[PDB]
Amino acid sequence: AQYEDGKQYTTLEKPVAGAPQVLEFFSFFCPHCYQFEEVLHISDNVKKKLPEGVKMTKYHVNFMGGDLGKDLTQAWAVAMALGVEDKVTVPLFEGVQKTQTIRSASDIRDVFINAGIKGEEYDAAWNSFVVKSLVAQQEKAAADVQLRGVPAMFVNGKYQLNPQGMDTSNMDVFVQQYADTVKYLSEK
Repeated sequence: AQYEDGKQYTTLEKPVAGAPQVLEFFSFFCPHCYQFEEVLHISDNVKKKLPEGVKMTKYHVNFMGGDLGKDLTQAWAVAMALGVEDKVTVPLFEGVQKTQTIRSASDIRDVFINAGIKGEEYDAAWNSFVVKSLVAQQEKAAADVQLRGVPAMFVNGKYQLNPQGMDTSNMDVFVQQYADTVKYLSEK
């Protein structure tokens, strides 16, 4: 076929029920994740080829960057709770990987302040049990698919994108292959 199991995607031999339709995992410490966000705009190009109404989920992971890795998972929970993902994603990526000015939870917090989230509102979210359950959800979703590397995308809890099996000579061609594959899996 044109799309083959083990080629553009792999199948989970242990499918995950009740899973989000399009589930993406990343880490702010993850170098391909930086590219996926800043250079390729994967998430956005996938959305543009999915129907309207199809919900897309993106979660942070703990297994990179030790203590600061976990802080970032909690900060992403804050971002999701406040709906400010599109305001902090880029400065968090650049703070960790480009300027390397993010070295503590206080430095993460600074990114949110600079993006215009008020201190009171950030600290309250950070310490809230809504955010605690949002952290729980991120951990549970990664554990369900026994996640050991990022970036990762899962469709309907049963297919996993395999970007290693796409051409990378052209960046634009790579992104559309990736997006078209998601659409195909979506329709499967």
